Amino acid sequence: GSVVIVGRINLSGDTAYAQQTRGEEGCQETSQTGRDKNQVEGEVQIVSTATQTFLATSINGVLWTVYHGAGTRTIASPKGPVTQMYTNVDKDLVGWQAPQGSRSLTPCTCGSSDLYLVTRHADVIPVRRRGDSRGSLLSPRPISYLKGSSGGPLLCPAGHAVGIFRAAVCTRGVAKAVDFIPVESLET
Ligand SMILES: C=C[C@@H]1C[C@]1(NC(=O)[C@@H]1C[C@@H](Oc2nccc3cc(OC)ccc23)CN1C(=O)[C@@H](NC(=O)OC(C)(C)C)C(C)(C)C)C(=O)NS(=O)(=O)C1CC1
Ligand SMILES: [Zn+2]
Repeated sequence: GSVVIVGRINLSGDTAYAQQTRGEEGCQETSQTGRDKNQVEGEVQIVSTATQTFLATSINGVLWTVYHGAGTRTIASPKGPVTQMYTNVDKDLVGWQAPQGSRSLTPCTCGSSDLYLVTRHADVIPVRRRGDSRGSLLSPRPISYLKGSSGGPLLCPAGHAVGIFRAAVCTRGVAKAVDFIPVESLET
């Protein structure tokens, strides 16, 4: 089946919030047909297959997410299932042409090390960047709370895209840091 948009994380106001646009059955039906006519908007989508839910983020006109979420699946669209335009399984990165109605986050030109991770729960978590693909959590979270948030953006103070959340750094059974795909690698 296809990956289906089932919600979004709205980042337009000073406070992020999640919006659900499809329920469980609708998700499963839409995955099977690959036909999705729902209006798209915003930069961060909540996406789901029959068995996994995670995030997708539009940057550079491409809707990006993680391979360990989407596999090589098509995404449901107004015209039926659409094949991936980008697939790098080793980087854990896939992408489709962004849906009409979506907006892309602008890649960060700040070089800021003060980052913010956007989760599927709309928790925007402070993160200190340490390297090209790593930053430390500045507020404690369990691995379990971050699960389902892969594919979500790391933002800089200005709301620019710094990276895509790929994996959590687990130390002594809790989330200590995040591993992310740098926006510089999201080349079209
Ligand atoms: C808590 C949340 C994290 C963000 C989240 N990602 C994970 O669960 C990821 C998935 C898997 O990693 C990787 N797979 C494939 C290729 C990879 C290529 C890489 O690089 C090219 C690096 C990692 C890779 C294991 N993993 C970890 O994060 C693991 N961490 C990990 O591997 O950390 C390293 C990378 C520092 C070793 C962990 C924490 C399970 C032990 C998530 O929410 N997923 S999800 O639930 O949405 C789900 C799609 C449905
Ligand atoms: Zn910036």
